[PDB]
Amino acid sequence: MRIILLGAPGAGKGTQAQFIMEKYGIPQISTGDMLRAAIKSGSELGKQAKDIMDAGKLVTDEIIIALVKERICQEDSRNGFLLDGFPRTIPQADAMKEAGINVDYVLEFDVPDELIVDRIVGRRVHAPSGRVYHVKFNPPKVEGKDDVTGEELTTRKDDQEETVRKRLVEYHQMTAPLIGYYSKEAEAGNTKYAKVDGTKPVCEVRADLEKILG
Ligand SMILES: Nc1ncnc2c1ncn2[C@@H]1O[C@H](COP(=O)(O)OP(=O)(O)OP(=O)(O)OP(=O)(O)OP(=O)(O)OC[C@H]2O[C@@H](n3cnc4c(N)ncnc43)[C@H](O)[C@@H]2O)[C@@H](O)[C@H]1O
Repeated sequence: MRIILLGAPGAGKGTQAQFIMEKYGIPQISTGDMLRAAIKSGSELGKQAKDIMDAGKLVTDEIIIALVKERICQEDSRNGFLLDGFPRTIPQADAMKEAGINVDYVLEFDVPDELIVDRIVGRRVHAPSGRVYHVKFNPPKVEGKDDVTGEELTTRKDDQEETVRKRLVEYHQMTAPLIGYYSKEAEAGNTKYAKVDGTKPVCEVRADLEKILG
């Protein structure tokens, strides 16, 4: 089963990627998690990426496509995979299309800009695992601490409100057209599309996607 998650930064894609991984047993390919992993390893990728991400900009299509190609051409990607953060631009999409890769489901998380900025102030991560929490809407069971390890949570560096606002501008210019892109793909029979209300609580969003995938 091959799935793509679309939606503005903060819409809760990664939050629901976790659940979809652990309930249908397909790997999460997160471009954001891979970039943040590269910084932590201190690789060449990590060094090129850090400044771009800090500035709330998109990393070049070439680097991203190479990165995602590598991680697909690993093992256990025969049963399926879940893309989260990719594609992010039309060229990223067309590259996948031209390489002959089709997806079964394209899932869109609609959430307006207002909420997005209010959300991200409450976002907390367990940096080793990439587990994501919201202090109000999806809180850790112990304030400030990862549920699994008890390790202190941090805020992401690119989560200051200036940087967030840039990510949304980029999203509306570069990424939003992908909605049209995959609607049309769905219309031609090449995939299934579905929208959801991501403003809903995290259990109600979980529910709609059970209701959608089966
Ligand atoms: N493909 C690419 N091409 C070029 N560059 C790339 C790239 N991919 C990555 N990059 C680079 O690096 C950065 C992008 O970062 P990236 O890692 O791709 O995104 P996030 O930063 O992972 O943003 P999503 O945009 O992934 O947010 P989310 O939808 O997953 O929702 P989340 O569950 O976290 O939720 C938000 C907060 O949501 C709270 N919350 C979740 N659900 C609910 C709910 N249902 N109700 C209320 N609150 C909720 C969450 O718990 C948490 O508090 C890129 O911008 C660029 O810098």
